[PDB]
Amino acid sequence: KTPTFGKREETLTYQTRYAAYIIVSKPENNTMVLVQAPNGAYFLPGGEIEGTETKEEAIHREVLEELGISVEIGCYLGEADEYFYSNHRQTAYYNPGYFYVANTWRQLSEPLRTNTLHWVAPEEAVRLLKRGSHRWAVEKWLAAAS
Repeated sequence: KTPTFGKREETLTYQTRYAAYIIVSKPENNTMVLVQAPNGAYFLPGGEIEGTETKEEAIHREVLEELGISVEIGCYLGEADEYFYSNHRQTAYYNPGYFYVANTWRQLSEPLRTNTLHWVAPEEAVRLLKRGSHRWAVEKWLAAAS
């Protein structure tokens, strides 16, 4: 029932790590920002929850590090899960993701800068995003009216 994405390997044992992501949009020109890794993969802003962080605290840390922004976290879109293999970790991960919308945000600094930032149309984000869980979040947000 929980939207689930990613080819999982029946051979490997998956470790669980939780993640939180947020849609950060520029309503005035109908764009939203994506973070593109050095390897070329596009992601929503956010990431794996660390230490004793809440989902929201992980978001606050990530958008500062990646985007140089603060956010006012708004709507909770829901959970979408991702199965993947981390090459650098050499570890298979089960990744419950918790997806949110920023109501508003503020530019505070430059990003803390191996990734590149791309402001794109939401429909273009859907075409660029690496993960089915991320595409799911954008499509849900697109369908969510006032």
